[PDB]
Amino acid sequence: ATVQQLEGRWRLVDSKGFDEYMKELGVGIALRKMGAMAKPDCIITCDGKNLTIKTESTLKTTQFSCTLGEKFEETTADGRKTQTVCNFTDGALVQHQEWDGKESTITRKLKDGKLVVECVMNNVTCTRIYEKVE
Ligand SMILES: [Cl-]
Ligand SMILES: [N+]
Repeated sequence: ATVQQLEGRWRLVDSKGFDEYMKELGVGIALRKMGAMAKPDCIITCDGKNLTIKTESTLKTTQFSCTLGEKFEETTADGRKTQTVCNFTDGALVQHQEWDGKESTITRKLKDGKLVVECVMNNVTCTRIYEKVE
């Protein structure tokens, strides 16, 4: 219902589809193996319309900040530089990425006290579930 409801440190507890989604992105084997193996934490913080999402692991550490509704240049973990925009719509944070004629979307929602992250590119989907670290 509100973006602030997504705030906190979250730890990955389940993943489905992520290897296939990275293959759709064209990520090479070194990076795909590290994504299959890392169990990162996701730390979400917000202040009004400003949002930061940090991903932390020994295998993988990255962060971006944005303002809801404002396009910005995002450097992704696999090294794309995308034009991204985040919006909070219908109780989910929606992150839309565009680069080189391609698009992908990541949604983040709270369900049963867990953070549910879904990604899609060209109908190839991933679903990752995180629980709060507290
Ligand atoms: Cl839903
Ligand atoms: N999977």
